[PDB]
Amino acid sequence: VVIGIVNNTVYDPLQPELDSF
Amino acid sequence: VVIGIVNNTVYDPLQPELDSF
Ligand SMILES: *[C@@H]1O[C@H](CO)[C@@H](O[C@@H]2O[C@H](CO)[C@@H](O)[C@H](O)[C@H]2NC(C)=O)[C@H](O)[C@H]1NC(C)=O
Ligand SMILES: *[C@@H]1O[C@H](CO)[C@@H](O[C@@H]2O[C@H](CO)[C@@H](O)[C@H](O)[C@H]2NC(C)=O)[C@H](O)[C@H]1NC(C)=O
Ligand SMILES: *[C@@H]1O[C@H](CO)[C@@H](O)[C@H](O)[C@H]1NC(C)=O
Ligand SMILES: *[C@@H]1O[C@H](CO)[C@@H](O)[C@H](O)[C@H]1NC(C)=O
Repeated sequence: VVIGIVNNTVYDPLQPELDSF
Repeated sequence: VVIGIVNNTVYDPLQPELDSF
């Protein structure tokens, strides 16, 4: 729906702390 | 860089939710 939206990664800070746990 | 900064612990709430799993 958003006119002009762009693709980028969004960093989830939880994911690596689960990955290291 | 901060004039007058003080040392204290900062509680991360996710760390114990991992540690208690
Ligand atoms: C942003 O990402 C989406 C998803 O990868 C891209 O959408 C695809 O575009 C191609 C054509 O270039 C289509 O054949 C695919 O079917 C599309 N995927 C989906 C899920 O619809 C989109 O093109 C990307 N935007 C830019 C500017 O690169
Ligand atoms: C806040 O903590 C830092 C350490 O994290 C203290 O810095 C040390 O200070 C001593 C002298 O008191 C130096 O010999 C060390 O080299 C310092 N450590 C580092 C890593 O630079 C700092 O003094 C503390 N602040 C207060 C007001 O106690
Ligand atoms: C800016 O203009 C281009 C065409 O010149 C258009 O394809 C694009 O969607 C527009 N971007 C935004 C953010 O409106
Ligand atoms: C207040 O003054 C003391 C010295 O009297 C100094 O060490 C400290 O950095 C100062 N704190 C601030 C917030 O300016």
